[PDB]
Amino acid sequence: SGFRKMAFPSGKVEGCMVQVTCGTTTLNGLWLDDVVYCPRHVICTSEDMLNPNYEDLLIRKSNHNFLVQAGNVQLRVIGHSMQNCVLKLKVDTANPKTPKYKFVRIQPGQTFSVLACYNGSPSGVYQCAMRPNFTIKGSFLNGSCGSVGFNIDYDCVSFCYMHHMELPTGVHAGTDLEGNFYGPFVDRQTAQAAGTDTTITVNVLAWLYAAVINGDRWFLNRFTTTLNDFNLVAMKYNYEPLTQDHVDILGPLSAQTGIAVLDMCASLKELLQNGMNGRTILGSALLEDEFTPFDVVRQCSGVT
Amino acid sequence: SGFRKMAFPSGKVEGCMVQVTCGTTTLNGLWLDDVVYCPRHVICTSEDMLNPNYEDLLIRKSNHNFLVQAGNVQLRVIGHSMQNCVLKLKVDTANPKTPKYKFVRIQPGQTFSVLACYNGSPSGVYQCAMRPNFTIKGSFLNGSCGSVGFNIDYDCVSFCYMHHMELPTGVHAGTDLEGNFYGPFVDRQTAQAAGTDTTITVNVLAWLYAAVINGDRWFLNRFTTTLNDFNLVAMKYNYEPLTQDHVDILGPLSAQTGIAVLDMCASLKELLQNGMNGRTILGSALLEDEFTPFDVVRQCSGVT
Ligand SMILES: *CC(=O)N1CCCN(Cc2ccccc2C)CC1
Ligand SMILES: *CC(=O)N1CCCN(Cc2ccccc2C)CC1
Repeated sequence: SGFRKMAFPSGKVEGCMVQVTCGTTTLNGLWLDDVVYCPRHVICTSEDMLNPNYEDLLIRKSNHNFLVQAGNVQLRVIGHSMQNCVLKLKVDTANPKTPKYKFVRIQPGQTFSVLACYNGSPSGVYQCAMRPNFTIKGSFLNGSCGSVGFNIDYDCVSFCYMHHMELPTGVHAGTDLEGNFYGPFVDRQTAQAAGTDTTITVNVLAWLYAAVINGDRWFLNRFTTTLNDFNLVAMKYNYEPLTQDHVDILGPLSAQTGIAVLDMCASLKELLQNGMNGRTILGSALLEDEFTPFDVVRQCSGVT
Repeated sequence: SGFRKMAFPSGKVEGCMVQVTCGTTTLNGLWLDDVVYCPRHVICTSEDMLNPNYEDLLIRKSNHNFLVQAGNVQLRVIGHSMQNCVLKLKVDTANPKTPKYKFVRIQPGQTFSVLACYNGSPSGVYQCAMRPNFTIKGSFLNGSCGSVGFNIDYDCVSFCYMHHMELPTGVHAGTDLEGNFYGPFVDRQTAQAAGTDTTITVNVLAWLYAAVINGDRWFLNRFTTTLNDFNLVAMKYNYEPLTQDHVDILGPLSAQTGIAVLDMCASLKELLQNGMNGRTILGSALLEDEFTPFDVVRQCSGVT
C-alpha cells in the first residue's frame, strides 16, 4: 500500500552514459553497441546558438574532435553522422553494458523515467510525462543535455527522450533517439513559447483509481455523467478531452475497483467544480496527471 | 531549472538485490561481500506473525533451508546468525557487484531513496524521508520486505533502511542494516499505532529556498519573525520546532538567495496562517517537507 511517484531502476541506463566533449562544449552521450548518441549542439559555442547552421559547423569537425569518455577510459571515434538533431558517434568498442533496448517515440500523456547526468555521471532519477504541449517538466541544470528518458519492460529499455533545451519559462524540450524534437521546438536560442499545458485527464482518472485502491475515497460521490457532459467540464478546466479509447484503457482499473469509468468521471467533475476543500488525495492537494493507467496497474500489482 | 522529487541512481543497489526463500516465505535480501541481509520474519509463516519467538523458530532452521538466488544462479549458504531483526546469511561467494558502502542509522527528517523489490527483482525507485514518528510513507506491496533505503556519496552507498512492516494505516516501518527498528515498532502482527506525523520544518524552508531559486516567489513577504515567535506558529500547525542548528544548516541557501532564514520563516508563517489561496509552489498545492537542505543544494548545484 501507499502510492509514490516511482521511476524505473536506472542501473541499465547508468551503464550507457558517457561524456562527450567537442572543443570546449561538454554534455552527456548514450553508448549503445558501437554508437554514442548525443545532442548535435555539442559542436556549438553559445556564440553559435543564436542561428547555428549545423551542417556547416559539422564540416569543420573530425572523428578525433569528438572526445568520448566512459568512466576514466577514452573511446576511439571511427565515424560520425548527423541524424536530425542528434550526432551518432561510431566507436571501435561495443558497450559491454548495452542492455536490450529500442528507440520509441512516445505520445503526449505517456510517462517515462529521466536519469539526470553531468559529465556522463548519473546524479538522480525521477518520473516525467510528455506534456500535451510536447514539453516535459524536468529538473535539468547546465551540462544535463544528453540525459535520456526511458521505460523498462522486464529486460528491455525503450529510450524515448534525449534532453536538449530549457525554455525561458523553465520547462524542457528534447528529441526522441532519432533526434526528432517532440513539439515544434528547434535546437536554437530563439523565441519559443510553449502552448497550453492541458491536464492529462485519463492519467488523473487512473490516479483517482490508485487513490480508491489505497483507501483515499472521500471524493467518491453518488453521481454519474456522460463522455459529452464530462468533456464540457474538461474543456472549461483545460483538461484533455476524454475518448472511448481512454475509457477502454481504464477498463482493468474499473474492473478491479468496481467503480464505472463514467462514475469516476463524475467524481473528477465535482473535484474540478468544487476543488479539494483543503483536503488531500494520496498526499497531494491537487490532481496528479503523470501516472498512466499502466503505471497505476504496475505500482498496484508489483511488476519487476 | 525545474525541481523534481529525485532519487539516487539505483544501479549500485540493483547489483546487491537477491531473493531469499525459507520454506514457503520469499522476500528480498541485500548481498554485500559474502553476507546476505534479509528481514528475520523470512523464517515465519503468517501463523507465526501473531507472537513469533524468533530465537526458537531459528533453532529449527539450517544453512540449507535458506535458499538465496542472485538472478538465476543459487548462492551456497555456509552460515547464518540473527542480529536484532535481520538475518545475516554467510555465502561462499563475495558479490562481485558490491559497491563501496556503509550502514548508517539516519535521524528523522533525513531523506533517502528506496529501491522497491519483489523476488530480488527491482521494480521502481522513489525518494523517502524518515518521518518524525519513525515511519516512512513508502509504496510497498506484499513481497517488498527486504527492499532497502540508501544514500549515495560519489561512489559510496550508505544503507539506512530495510523494509519490514506495513502499519494498518498503510504507512511503513523498518530497520537500519543492524536490524534495529526506527521508532517503537516490533516485527509482530499486533496493535501498533503511529505517533503524530509532524511536518519537517527545516525541509519545508529548504524547499521554499528551492522555489525562490527556480522563480516561484509569490509567497515572499515584507515580514520577519524570531525563532521563539515562529515556533509558537510551528506548534499550532504540528510543525517540528526550528532550532539554531536548523538555521545554521539553511545558511548556504540563505547566502545563495540573499533571503535571511528568519525572513523565510516569516514567509512560512504567513503560508501556514493563510494557506496557498489556491496557488502552487514548484507544482505543489501543499508544503513539501521531504527535501533536506542538502537535497536542495544538490539538485540546485548538480552533484554526481
Ligand atoms: C542542457 C545543457 O547541457 N545545456 C544547457 C542548455 C542548452 N545549451 C545549448 C542551447 C542554448 C540555448 C538554446 C538551445 C540550446 C541547445 C547549453 C548546454
Ligand atoms: C513486506 C513483505 O514482503 N511482506 C508483507 C508485510 C510483512 N509480512 C510479515 C508481517 C506481517 C504482519 C506483521 C509483521 C510482519 C513482519 C509478510 C511479508
